[PDB]
Amino acid sequence: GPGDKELIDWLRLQGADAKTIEKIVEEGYTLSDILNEITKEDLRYLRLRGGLLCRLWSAVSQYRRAQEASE
Repeated sequence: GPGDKELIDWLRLQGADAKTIEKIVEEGYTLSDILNEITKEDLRYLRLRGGLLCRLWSAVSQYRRAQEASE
């Protein structure tokens, strides 16, 4: 979909494999959704493997902390 290039590139930077990337894209997640809206429970429901889930959530959490910290 339009704007998935930004999402796909960021997912690959967190070490996501092609099948995982397909799953996330098929749900119509945007990068905005991942950075701002998703919960860890969304990632578990997607059946993400632990390594990627750990990495991805650590990236999302640091982004959110920085935004909130910067106020």
